[PDB]
Amino acid sequence: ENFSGGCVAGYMRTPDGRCKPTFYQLIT
Repeated sequence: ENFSGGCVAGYMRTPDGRCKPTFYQLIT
């Protein structure tokens, strides 16, 4: 909702409220 990125730089947010790294988002 809050478009600050998601979590960390390179970290998106999951529907759990936790963070996921977008590294495998670019490779997969």
